Amino acid sequence: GSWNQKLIANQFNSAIGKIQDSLSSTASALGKLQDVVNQNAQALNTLVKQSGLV
Repeated sequence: GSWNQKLIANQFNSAIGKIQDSLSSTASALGKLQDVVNQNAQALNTLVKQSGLV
């Protein structure tokens, strides 16, 4: 078998690992962002409860 081909199969794992790591960081970042929306939405709701139609 070609030496390059042999390297490529091993290589495929490296790319996948880097991709997952890259994606992995972003997911956490997105999760943090979701919390930030919750606080803003929650604050308005809390205000509405104190004084609002419903």
